[PDB]
Amino acid sequence: NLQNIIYNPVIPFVGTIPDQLDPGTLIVIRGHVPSDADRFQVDLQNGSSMKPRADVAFHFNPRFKRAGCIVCNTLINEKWGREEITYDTPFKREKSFEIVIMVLKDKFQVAVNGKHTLLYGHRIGPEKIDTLGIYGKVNIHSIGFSFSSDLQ
Ligand code: NA
Repeated sequence: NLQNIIYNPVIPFVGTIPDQLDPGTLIVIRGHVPSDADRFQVDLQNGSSMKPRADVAFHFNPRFKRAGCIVCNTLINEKWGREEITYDTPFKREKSFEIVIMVLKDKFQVAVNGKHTLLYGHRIGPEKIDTLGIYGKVNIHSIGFSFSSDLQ
């Protein structure tokens, strides 16, 4: 089962991820998109500073204008790289969602609402990730984690 759970956080949320992001690690984020949303993002970061801004290994950015999309990217030394855009977005204003990010050796895999959504190859070594940030127009119900070290 998921552990290290956070309930109903204030957004923006910035929290230390409780263990290393080894292959098989799961980050599970349940929430809903508010009626007025333009975009939100989930960022897996190397550090927590907002200024100068911490590197973002994996930026997962649902956008809601027109037909919507999900933009993924990486921020290194305050510069964004090439966007990878997934156009068939499952997210909808006023609807709840579950995001499951799984770390693999060479990429992240993301499923939304129980269906595979996208892959994103590592551009920063995942061992450098220590922080989860959630920003923008989104209402988070819970955040939970699964690590290979979890006891039960
Ligand atoms: Na940003």
